[PDB]
Amino acid sequence: SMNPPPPETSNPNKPKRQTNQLQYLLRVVLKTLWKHQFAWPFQQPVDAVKLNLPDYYKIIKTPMDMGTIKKRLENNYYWNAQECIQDFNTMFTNCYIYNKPGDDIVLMAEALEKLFLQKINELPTEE
Ligand SMILES: Cc1sc2c(c1C)[C@@H](c1ccc(Cl)cc1)N[C@@H](CC(=O)NC[C@]13C[C@H]4C[C@H](C[C@H](C4)C1)C3)c1nnc(C)n1-2
Repeated sequence: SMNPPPPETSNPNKPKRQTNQLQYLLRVVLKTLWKHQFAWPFQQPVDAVKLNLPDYYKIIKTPMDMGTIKKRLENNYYWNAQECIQDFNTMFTNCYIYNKPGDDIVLMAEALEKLFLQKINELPTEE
């Protein structure tokens, strides 16, 4: 069995900038979800080899995890907040697509997604 390479977190060809919205996404949103008791399955790519999930990367074609998001934010990989918000929504969506309702990992994603929603509701206006 083999894992795919992870999503890129560095690419000099990609336009990027610092925004106050991206600063919020690191200092408030990522920091809140990372420290949560349910963060740990989401803090690095799914290891489909060690978890014995040989179908995972047949069903999940756009993988994403908060380890990737954290490096993207710390490396200033994004152009705008919408790109980073899309990564969070991909991560949650992938968990719901692969798993079934009421599975423990779905309850964990739901608890993280509720905090995510509460924090991005107060995303600051761009300066
Ligand atoms: C490190 C990761 S990543 C990750 C899991 C783990 C352990 C993780 C997980 C699981 C439980 C907790 Cl508390 C927590 C997490 N889940 C995986 C998906 C997965 O293994 N599915 C297989 C089954 C796991 C269980 C339940 C069903 C019946 C049995 C036993 C097999 C399905 C997964 N998906 N998305 C992500 C992200 N994960």
